[PDB]
Amino acid sequence: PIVIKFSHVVAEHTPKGQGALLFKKLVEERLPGKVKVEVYPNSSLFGDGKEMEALLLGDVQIIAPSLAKFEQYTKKLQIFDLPFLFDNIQAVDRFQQSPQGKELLTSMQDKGITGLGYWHNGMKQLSANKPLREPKDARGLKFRVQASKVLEEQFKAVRANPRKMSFAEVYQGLQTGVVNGTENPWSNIYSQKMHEVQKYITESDHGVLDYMVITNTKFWNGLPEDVRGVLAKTMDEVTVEVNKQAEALNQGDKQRIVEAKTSEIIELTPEQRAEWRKAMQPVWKKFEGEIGADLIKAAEAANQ
Ligand SMILES: [Zn+2]
Ligand SMILES: [Zn+2]
Ligand SMILES: [Zn+2]
Ligand SMILES: [Zn+2]
Repeated sequence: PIVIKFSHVVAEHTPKGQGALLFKKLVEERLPGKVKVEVYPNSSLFGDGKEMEALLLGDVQIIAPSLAKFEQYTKKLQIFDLPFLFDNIQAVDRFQQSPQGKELLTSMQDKGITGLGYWHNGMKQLSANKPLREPKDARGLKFRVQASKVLEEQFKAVRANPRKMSFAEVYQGLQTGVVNGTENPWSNIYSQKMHEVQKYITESDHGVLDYMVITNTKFWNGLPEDVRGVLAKTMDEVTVEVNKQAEALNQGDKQRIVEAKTSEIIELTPEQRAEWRKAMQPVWKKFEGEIGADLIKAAEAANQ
């Protein structure tokens, strides 16, 4: 049978972990003995920085990186890293589903990459070992970020020192003080045990953590036409399921963090969140040229 390896960096009980397993389940039911899907979670096959290489060499067939990890391949997806760009999940989704959003699935056509869909995880929450209530609280702290120039600028704006690190390394980075804070949707905090090394988590909802499911074009377009049709439809069905349950999964993990009795969750007043927005939101200007001013204008159109 055709072997499709699906490699990723997250735990199994997460939006993407559940999505990859559902794709396996449905594909193997629908194309019995014709296609096998092998899922490799937790960087067990390929980790951050090295999965793109694997995809293009043909060592893996599907990956689903954070939208924040494509700056070396396209400058357009950086739009999803802009702090406080999207007001809510619906806006992010409306942008992703718009004609412009869909065209971004082909933004790496020249690198032999096909975009299969957007998978929603959730908005990011700040964490540290000190209460982060207002921007000045972040001053002098070292924050782990995904490998994104936008996210680096986000923290530089609040006089913090960002450090790019691969996802598998964050827990150890926090425990050893290499970094003392970070940002993550709830499910990535709980599943990587980061609450055990982060005393305070602020419900800031200050940016998006979503994925683009991608494949190798040469591989995908080389599949039998009948097989690809079923795979594409199945992936679309998985995308719907992932997206409908991501918020609920993250809420479950928020509650699991509360029940773990390791951390305190800080809620922000509208005014407090407004302070963070004023401090960080201006970073957009530094990337307008690369992203496209009109693209950013379309993103704002999604907020309504
Ligand atoms: Zn807004
Ligand atoms: Zn999202
Ligand atoms: Zn969500
Ligand atoms: Zn063919």
